[PDB]
Amino acid sequence: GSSGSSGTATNHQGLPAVDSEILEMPPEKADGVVEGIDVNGPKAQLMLRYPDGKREQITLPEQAKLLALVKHVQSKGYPNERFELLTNFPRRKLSHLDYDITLQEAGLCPQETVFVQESGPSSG
Repeated sequence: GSSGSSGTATNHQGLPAVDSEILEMPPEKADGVVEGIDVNGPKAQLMLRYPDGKREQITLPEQAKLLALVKHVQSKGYPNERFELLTNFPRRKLSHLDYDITLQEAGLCPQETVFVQESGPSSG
């Protein structure tokens, strides 16, 4: 038979610190241009697909400047400078090309799937 044990210790300290709660009245805004008035003819159906997991389909003109679609996703909650718009196939990053072009040039006609992706530091 056998047995035994023991132990001990002690301590005590503390000190107050600072902190911040109230913010310095942060800014806030949300608004842009205004488009509409559809035109007579074939429209390009674009399927906006957000990364969050949600999606949204819209209809724009084939003559509509890519920017138009870009602005859409822009007002939706995705700045180009930040996020980049892609297609279904072939994989095309709606940007390099240009915006002054047409939904067609960008290659989003007639119907194409526009996916929203996160862009690095300015393109990359």
